[PDB]
Amino acid sequence: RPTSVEMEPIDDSHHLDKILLQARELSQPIIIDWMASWCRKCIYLKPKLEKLAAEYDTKIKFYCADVNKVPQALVKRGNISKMPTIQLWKDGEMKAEVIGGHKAWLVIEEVREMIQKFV
Repeated sequence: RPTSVEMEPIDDSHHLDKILLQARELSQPIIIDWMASWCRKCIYLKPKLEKLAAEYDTKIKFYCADVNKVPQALVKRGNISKMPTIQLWKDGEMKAEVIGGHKAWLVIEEVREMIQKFV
């Protein structure tokens, strides 16, 4: 098992479609970290999300999307209004989310609670 797993960037809406089709084949959820590079809490959360991703290696794939870099159509799929927003998707749709803007460890514990409900 790795100690940290890097989040995979989502390129566009078509990539999200392929990601969700792959997740459906495996009967697994996915996590998407919707972030911005100017957002201090997003940046500080990254290493802690990568350690959490390693805990779920082979069980849940973790992705990220930079809301200023990706196409607007992809951001609309997420229905994002604040960053960081950590969403759990399963069966082709967003099932639940966590909004950051707190200390990173505490965001992770809330994300873990969300994961445990749906995995």
